[PDB]
Amino acid sequence: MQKLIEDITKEQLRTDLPAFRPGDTLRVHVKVVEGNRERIQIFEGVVIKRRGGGISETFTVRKISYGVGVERTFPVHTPKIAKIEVVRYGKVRRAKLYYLRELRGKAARIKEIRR
RNA sequence: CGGGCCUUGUACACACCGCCCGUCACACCACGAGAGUUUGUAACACCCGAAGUCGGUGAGGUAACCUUUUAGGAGCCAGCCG
Ligand SMILES: [Mg+2]
Ligand SMILES: [Mg+2]
Ligand SMILES: [Mg+2]
Repeated sequence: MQKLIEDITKEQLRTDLPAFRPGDTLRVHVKVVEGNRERIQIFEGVVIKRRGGGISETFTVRKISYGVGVERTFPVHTPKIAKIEVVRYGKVRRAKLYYLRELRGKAARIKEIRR
């Protein structure tokens, strides 16, 4: 990729994010604005993908909520995320965990790493 | 044709101008059948699997106790797994 696009966008890259990879469990603290009030909704879930480069990098987290799978895809460097905290590092064998979309319950379990 | 007497059969006794059977028509009621539709009951097979007990683990943590004292150790426990 152009150094020029890299240079224009460098200022908007967040530095405060922890290293995570697909299979890690995050709590993503999302700024939310229902009404005029501002509050933090937490989205806890498995990272199922992380694609793209630089300011365009996104990640997707998946949770089962009330018996329904939910995925939220965020720009890595969105200012709408207050913070990300890694709950547990998973042991997976690939970059994209789309096979989890078809699994529920015990079949959908990811082993932890001592990282 | 009307009547009299004996006898006999009779489901007749308003007493044969008696009684009475089945369809058909009409109304109402209950019931059966009926392409189906719908509601519920008790099971069964498989999938999934909470809580909890129990059994594994426990590289993590750990007032009481043993050895010793800045300690290991025992036992305990979170978590994990069945
Ligand atoms: Mg990548
Ligand atoms: Mg005479
Ligand atoms: Mg009927």
